[PDB]
Amino acid sequence: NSFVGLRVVAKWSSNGYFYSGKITRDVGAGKYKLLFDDGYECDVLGKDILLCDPIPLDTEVTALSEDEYFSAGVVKGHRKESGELYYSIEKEGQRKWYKRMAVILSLEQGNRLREQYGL
Amino acid sequence: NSFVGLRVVAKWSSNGYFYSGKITRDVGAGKYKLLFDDGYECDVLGKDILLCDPIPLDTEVTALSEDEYFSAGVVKGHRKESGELYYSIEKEGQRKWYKRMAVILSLEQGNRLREQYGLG
Ligand SMILES: CC(C)(C)NCCCNC(=O)c1cccc(I)c1
Repeated sequence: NSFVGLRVVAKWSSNGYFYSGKITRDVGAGKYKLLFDDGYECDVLGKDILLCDPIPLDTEVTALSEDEYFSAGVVKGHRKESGELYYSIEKEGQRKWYKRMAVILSLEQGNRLREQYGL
Repeated sequence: NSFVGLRVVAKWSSNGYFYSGKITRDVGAGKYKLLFDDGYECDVLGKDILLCDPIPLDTEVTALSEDEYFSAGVVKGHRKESGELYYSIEKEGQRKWYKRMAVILSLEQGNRLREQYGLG
């Protein structure tokens, strides 16, 4: 029906990763208003949005941690705890839990989901 | 005595909120290149930068959680675990742990620290 209200990962800047967010409006012209998990709002083109909630298992992602901006890993599990999604990210045979907000996609990583989940 | 490499919380303008980041370069004219914890890098005015690392105790902050964008609380503790900073945020007599990345400041909350920690 309508994509309003659905969670997504979307790239809002040219030099940008894909970040967890939520569609809030269909603003026409192939654009949607997005609400990122950090509270920032802006319009984003459909081609720059991946309709993923959660990011699928076996997906290569970037898991953010303090002083780590490019740590790549593979999603191997999801878990709901007190209404919050957690990702189990495998890196070098070891799995660690990350909150939804900390799991992002580089350009190359997002392009692998574009054909199946892009708008 | 330079500011490059120091962690900060810096305003975003579009919404007025201060986010956790790091000064990576002095670009002149009172501006600094800032790398936010999410990996986005841009120039920011010094008056919009708070030299807070960590955000001091008893500060009123906004603590992000899933589908929560305006939940306010008070910092009552800090904890380093595996080289990562965690904030203990009190709200309604209960405390919960948040990672550095999830603790932000609204414009009003950040203005309370401008006098003491701002780079204006
Ligand atoms: C407004 C700025 C430029 C700070 N971010 C916008 C895009 C990222 N939004 C997020 O959801 C997020 C996730 C983790 C950490 C941080 I900081 C932000």
